[PDB]
Amino acid sequence: AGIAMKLAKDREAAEGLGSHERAIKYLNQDYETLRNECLEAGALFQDPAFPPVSHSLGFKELGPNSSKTYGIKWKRPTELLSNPQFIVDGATRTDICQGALGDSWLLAAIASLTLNETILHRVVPYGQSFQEGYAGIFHFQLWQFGEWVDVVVDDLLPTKDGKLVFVHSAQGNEFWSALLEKAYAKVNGSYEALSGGCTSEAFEDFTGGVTEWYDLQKAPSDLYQIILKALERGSLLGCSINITFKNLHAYSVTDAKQVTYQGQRVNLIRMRNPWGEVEWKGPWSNSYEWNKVDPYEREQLRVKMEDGEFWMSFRDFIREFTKLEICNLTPLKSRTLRNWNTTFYEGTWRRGSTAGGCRNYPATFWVNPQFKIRLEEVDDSRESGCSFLLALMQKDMETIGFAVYQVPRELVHLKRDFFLANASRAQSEHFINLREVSNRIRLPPGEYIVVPSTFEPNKEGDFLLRFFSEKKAGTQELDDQIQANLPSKLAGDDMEISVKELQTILNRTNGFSLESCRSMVNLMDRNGKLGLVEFNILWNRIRNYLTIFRKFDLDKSGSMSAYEMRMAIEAAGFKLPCQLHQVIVARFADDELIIDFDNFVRCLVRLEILFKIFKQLDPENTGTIQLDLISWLSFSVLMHYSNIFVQLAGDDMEVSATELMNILNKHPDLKGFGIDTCRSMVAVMDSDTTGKLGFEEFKYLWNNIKKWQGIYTDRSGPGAFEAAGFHLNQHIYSETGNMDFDNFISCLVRLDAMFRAFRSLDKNGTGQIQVNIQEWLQLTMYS
Repeated sequence: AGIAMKLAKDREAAEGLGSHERAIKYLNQDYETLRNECLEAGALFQDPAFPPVSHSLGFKELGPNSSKTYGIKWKRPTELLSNPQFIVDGATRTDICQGALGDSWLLAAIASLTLNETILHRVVPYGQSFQEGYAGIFHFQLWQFGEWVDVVVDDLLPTKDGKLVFVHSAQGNEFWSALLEKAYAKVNGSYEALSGGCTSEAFEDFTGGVTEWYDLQKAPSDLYQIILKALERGSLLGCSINITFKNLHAYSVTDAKQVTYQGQRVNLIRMRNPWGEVEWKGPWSNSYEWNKVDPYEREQLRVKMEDGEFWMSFRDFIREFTKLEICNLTPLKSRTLRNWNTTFYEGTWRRGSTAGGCRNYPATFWVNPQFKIRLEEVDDSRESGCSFLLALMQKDMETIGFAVYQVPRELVHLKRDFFLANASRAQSEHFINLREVSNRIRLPPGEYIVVPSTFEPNKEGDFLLRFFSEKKAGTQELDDQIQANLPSKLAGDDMEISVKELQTILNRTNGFSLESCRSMVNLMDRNGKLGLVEFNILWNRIRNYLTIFRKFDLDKSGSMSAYEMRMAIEAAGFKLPCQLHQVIVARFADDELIIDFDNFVRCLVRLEILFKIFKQLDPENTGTIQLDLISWLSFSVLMHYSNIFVQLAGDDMEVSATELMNILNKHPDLKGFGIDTCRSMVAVMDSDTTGKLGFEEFKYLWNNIKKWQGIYTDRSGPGAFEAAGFHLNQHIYSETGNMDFDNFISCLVRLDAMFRAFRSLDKNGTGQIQVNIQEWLQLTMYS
């Protein structure tokens, strides 16, 4: 909880988890184990997570009451098929068929899956039956925002009259698809969840590929050579007509062919209806044809297929409105045609740091992250190649789009200067209000920079940008290296000595505060007391800093836009990656995305103390550093959807330090609580880097305060610690014996936090964790 249950997915992830080879366990349920726990108990499985109740079916228009949805009676296939087939292929046609109270679109992804065998069990694994090893549980595998997930589900099915009122087989009763959708309907939420899907989306979710598209009649004068070049890579191309020729869902192009016919060109293209009927009144129209002058040679080359021949010519434009292609990731891995080189990058946009907006907001456009593309060899005339597809998905979503500029010669992190100064070469055609926006793009050989984002700023988001090219292309993140430069009336209570309370001396306006205080007190040296001789080395530290905040504070405001911290930080000496800039502002910045001299220096001071550690705990400079539990413990001390009940003004989550100091801090029994505190609790239990806390993560924190609350005073203002969870061995530390609720409760929150951090990281109970500057910066900063 925090960045640490977010540092682990990274380490895992970059180690397979998330791959088709290694899916993720949706809801932490497992098919084999479920299956056996059924097997060894006499029970058919019942899906706890996606219960066959009534909400699963939706929420309005199709969940509760809605006659639409009435009288549904959930049943299993084995409960209506003397001997069910889950799947039994080698099939040619497909008898598939929409929902009878289902929406057709999806039909078409599902059907276009059974033409390729290898693709289909990639989403539908072998091993399953309604006989051999039954039990009442099937699993599937789906692409979701770039990670592959193993989804299970139970064979129950939404029904009426004993007939399935969703997707299904028409004569031939098989049921694989009939459960694919269940599972699909499941990882979204409900079956309305999928009302107004989108075919393309489907497809990418049953393959982990990208879907490019064109307006056929509107087509690029290069459509035929894209059609080709995709086909020679096993891409999934299908074609659609949106409301003699075709008076009549799918049809896909499976092939493509240049024949000589009367001493000219002619380009044919070979289509196919997965549901088998040709119906196309002819073999090459009535017109231009098959058997007619057209030498078998340059005509055997045609005939090679079935259930959906058609061999239509490229005025396959006048018949057919669009054409979506799903180009595959290298793994049909088999020296089947050509490859498709690939690379993906997971990214985010946060308020007041990386969420810049587009170019047309030059004040920010430059804080969006960056990603460099390097195009070397050119395509196999538009002059010289070096082409690629660029696709940018967002994990009532936001308008997104992108644009791509060309590197000056730098073979880091382009500042604002760069973009008010150079021109955009390539960009997405429009910005849009929908999942993933992509375009094909052709550019000379060069090093280009690529900048994704939303249209307006301050819209927070996660995205996956992707690159697929016909020829090898280097790709990487474009960001900065963790950089840090330098690798009197003391009113003493006796001699040398000045404890903290320095918040006296270092004071219109507010100043310092015991936490800045204490951190500056800490840089000092490792009692708690400073003195008058090295409160010199310090003084200037401040005034220097002070000479900074002013540079961005013209308007003597106090304040300072988060957006610009990045450059301040760097004035001061530190150069950190966008991720680190994103932690800075989620912890110190305010709700207007401002930062004042206090929250200013602190973070500047902090960072100063953390390098200094990482610089000590590592002599032989090897990049990493060493923490067993016992150090860690210190060093880590210096107008829709009810879902799931809060009180939250119709805004789903959104608890901020602000909201978190408006509730807690609210009677006799001695309950103050403060922004600072509040702030820091929020970090630690946030693992999103948004500055806020979710329903679950507020739930987990709340049940402790509420349990910690009686925790043990003799109706006044004790290791109530072990008493609570934490049994401690050695120490304790910071009037007489105090600790008050404000401290006690907030103490119990960081000890709990950092203890969980520990485990997460040190998953094999090895007993010591270990991390580079980066994962170490993340953790101590953010808190």
